[PDB]
Amino acid sequence: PDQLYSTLKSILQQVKSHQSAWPFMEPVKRTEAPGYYEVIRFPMDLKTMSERLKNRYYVSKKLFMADLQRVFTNCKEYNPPESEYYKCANILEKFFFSKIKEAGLID
Ligand SMILES: CN1Cc2ccccc2C1=O
Repeated sequence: PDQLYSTLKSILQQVKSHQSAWPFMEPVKRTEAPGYYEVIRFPMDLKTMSERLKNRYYVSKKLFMADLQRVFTNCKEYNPPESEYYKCANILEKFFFSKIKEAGLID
């Protein structure tokens, strides 16, 4: 209940503090990304996730992991594989899986 909240908040904070998190900190701007919102149907970012967390949306580990996973998969679908964004996604995704395992969210 509140142990879930505290674990998620800690995980989410560590992810947001990571050096490769900078591309994901806020919603993608239509302005900077031609045809993003036609192709990416469930956009996600770490600011929206902070809100969802604060709003007590993450009642299960699955809902949290789906959202954060979506951040990475959206990025990898949209961007070229050797783009800096794609590289950041995979670095931070590694970090993400490391932290969820460390906390026994993958039980
Ligand atoms: C994760 N991001 C951030 C961003 C900014 C501009 C264009 C694409 C992206 C993207 O996939």
